[PDB]
Amino acid sequence: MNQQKSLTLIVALTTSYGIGRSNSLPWKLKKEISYFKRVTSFVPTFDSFESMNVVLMGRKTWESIPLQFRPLKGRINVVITRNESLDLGNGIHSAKSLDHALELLYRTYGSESSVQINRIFVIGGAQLYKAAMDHPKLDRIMATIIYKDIHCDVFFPLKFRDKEWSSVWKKEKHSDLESWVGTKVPHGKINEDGFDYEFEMWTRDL
Ligand SMILES: NC(=O)C1=CN([C@@H]2O[C@H](COP(=O)(O)OP(=O)(O)OC[C@H]3O[C@@H](n4cnc5c(N)ncnc54)[C@H](OP(=O)(O)O)[C@@H]3O)[C@@H](O)[C@H]2O)C=CC1
Ligand SMILES: COc1ccc(OCCCCC(=O)O)cc1Cc1cnc(N)nc1N
Repeated sequence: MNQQKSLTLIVALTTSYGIGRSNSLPWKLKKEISYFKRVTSFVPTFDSFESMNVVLMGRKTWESIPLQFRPLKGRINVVITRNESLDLGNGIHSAKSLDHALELLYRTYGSESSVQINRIFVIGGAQLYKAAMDHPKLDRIMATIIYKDIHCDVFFPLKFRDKEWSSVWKKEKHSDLESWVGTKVPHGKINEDGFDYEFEMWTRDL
């Protein structure tokens, strides 16, 4: 009773797997973030009555997010931090590891719970990303590929889009992406601030 649910990772990355700069993003795409929100927030209407998704993130990402947008509304927030001092993420769940976060959720949101969990997302940190990619329940990646080798100092842990991983990670069709997400999603290349990018969904068998 601590694994009956697969994990989905969401991230925006450059063609050289760059995902961050000085504890922040070296780019600024309001539409991209709008996509992030939709994806992590969406829950089938019928289930939306008492079900919510979960966003798991590292402490650094939690701090790197503006207060005005924290905590992520309409979603259950859980911050991963290995030395459990104190947080502050208003009733915001705290966990010292990925599995510790899962167990806390399954115990905090069980059958007697008026609030049920729908989907569990991993959204923050290159460090957390490393743990997720090694986790046996991580089978899906919502990736936003940025076609620009922007200078970054932090990188994604595994080259899922490269040949060496082509037998494990596969890129789904757009139709299947919109289907999993729940609604229609912009197809093709998008140009926001001199940058070209597009949405892709990748999966691997567990
Ligand atoms: N391009 C994108 O989509 C995204 C980019 N980013 C970027 O990633 C960079 C920050 O990366 P990074 O520092 O790694 O961020 P993290 O958020 O992962 O920060 C790591 C800290 O979080 C905790 N943590 C992470 N993984 C674990 C674990 N497995 N077990 C226990 N604690 C863990 C620890 O907390 P403590 O120190 O409290 O113990 C650790 O110090 C930035 O540039 C940021 O913007 C972030 C999200 C998305
Ligand atoms: C560090 O990357 C992010 C920066 C801001 C951000 O907004 C969160 C609050 C406002 C929108 C909302 O309410 O959801 C979210 C992220 C993480 C992120 C962005 N894009 C993609 N493709 N993956 C992510 N993990």
